[PDB]
Amino acid sequence: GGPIKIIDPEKVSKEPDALLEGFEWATLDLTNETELQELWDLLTYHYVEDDNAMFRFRYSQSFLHWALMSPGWKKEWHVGVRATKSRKLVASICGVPTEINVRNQKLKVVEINFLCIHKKLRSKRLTPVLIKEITRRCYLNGIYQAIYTAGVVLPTPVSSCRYYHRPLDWLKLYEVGFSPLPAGSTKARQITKNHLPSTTSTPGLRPMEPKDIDTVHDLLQRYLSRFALNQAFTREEVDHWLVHKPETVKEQVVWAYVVEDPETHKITDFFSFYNLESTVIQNPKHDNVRAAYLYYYATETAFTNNMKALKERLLMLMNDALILAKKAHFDVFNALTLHDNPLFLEQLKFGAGDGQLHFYLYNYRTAPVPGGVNEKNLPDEKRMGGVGIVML
Ligand SMILES: CCCCCCCCCCCCCC(=O)SCCNC(=O)CCNC(=O)[C@H](O)C(C)(C)COP(=O)(O)OP(=O)(O)OC[C@H]1O[C@@H](n2cnc3c(N)ncnc32)[C@H](O)[C@@H]1OP(=O)(O)O
Ligand SMILES: Cc1ncccc1COc1c(Cl)cc(-c2ccnc(N3CCNCC3)c2)cc1Cl
Repeated sequence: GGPIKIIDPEKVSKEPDALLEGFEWATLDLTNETELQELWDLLTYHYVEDDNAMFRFRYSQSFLHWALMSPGWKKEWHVGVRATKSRKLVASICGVPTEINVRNQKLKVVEINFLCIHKKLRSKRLTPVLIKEITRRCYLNGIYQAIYTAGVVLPTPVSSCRYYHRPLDWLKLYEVGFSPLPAGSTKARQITKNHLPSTTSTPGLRPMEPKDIDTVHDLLQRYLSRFALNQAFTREEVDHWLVHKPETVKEQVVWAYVVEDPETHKITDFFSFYNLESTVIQNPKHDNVRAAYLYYYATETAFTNNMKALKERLLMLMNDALILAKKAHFDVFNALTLHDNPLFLEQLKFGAGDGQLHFYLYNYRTAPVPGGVNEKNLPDEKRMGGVGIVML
């Protein structure tokens, strides 16, 4: 396990490659609100859909601000293509820097995201061109490896994880065609199945505060060390990725909650989730699915390696996260089979999803890592330990 090739810094081109006639390269400045608007305009109509063209991801402008201007960010890695005459933004590809651990080798990488071509420009082989240009921009800045996820199979996947969905407002989900009504059942019976308590159960549960950063940083790092592939968080990354700033962010995107032990007052667990809507492409009575996605978490209980005790602790914590998300008006709680999630998905009534996320490394070779599923693509507790990075 190691890099595939060494990039010769002396030979990185200062000029980008040629584009389709009528189009030109443009760095995006997402500090300019009109440019953030442009990116949002493009993703809102042209980003990731299911196969039935029912749903499209609808990242908010707030989410994009948050996802793309994280610690160590560079505008140079926010790449646009525009039409030369009208100036219209027609494609994008983006990165932000982070460090990852790949089987206890630490690597400086770009996370690549928000690859997007306007529907009218599809099937013209612009993707490889986008990919080559961001690669060039990264090489110039001293970064030679990447990580990304996609829902399509490409060469040499590192892992593969299945999406799971816990209805919070079952009837909303049923009405937009997201959740089916099985079959021998009724609306009343699905609502009953999905009922949650009105209050949380874990003692000392409260929202995270800025004062919690150093302890959450420590516990998260220890927790994530238990996975072959994981994100190697810095303290700035804990602040950015976990601690909502209501002063400065009007439309909250991240929620995080800690458990302050009632006896010792040390934080013993935490969990977090983020706000990511999908647009309901063509439905009478609703227009959006308001999803919360489980993000990072950690529990002291993990380090006993009592798998029994770990499941019990995660059942309570995750049910609390469901309750908190319902309380914040989310329709669905979404999670993948990564981390230790196969311990709690099926019992907390998450339904298996159609979507799958495939994980890839650029210019780094490593053995595959388990992604929390077996050969039937069902959660498996003996197939965890592999993926400990959640990309947005
Ligand atoms: C050191 C630093 C390096 C940094 C770079 C690391 C690599 C990063 C790589 C990317 C990380 C992205 C992470 C995310 O953001 S994943 C999300 C991607 N976005 C969407 O799904 C939004 C909706 N779709 C679109 O906007 C377009 O359909 C896209 C742009 C996806 C393809 O446009 P189009 O449909 O018009 O295709 P084409 O004719 O231009 O080109 C076809 C070629 O493109 C290859 N392809 C298709 N889909 C993907 C895909 N998701 N990852 C990598 N490659 C992909 C494809 O196999 C074919 O290759 P080949 O037939 O020649 O083999
Ligand atoms: C509810 C919904 N909203 C928008 C699109 C698709 C769906 C249905 O369930 C999913 C979900 Cl939630 C996600 C995906 C998916 C698959 C592969 N890549 C992605 N993206 C690229 C990586 N970031 C997440 C978006 C999404 C695919 C499906 Cl089928």
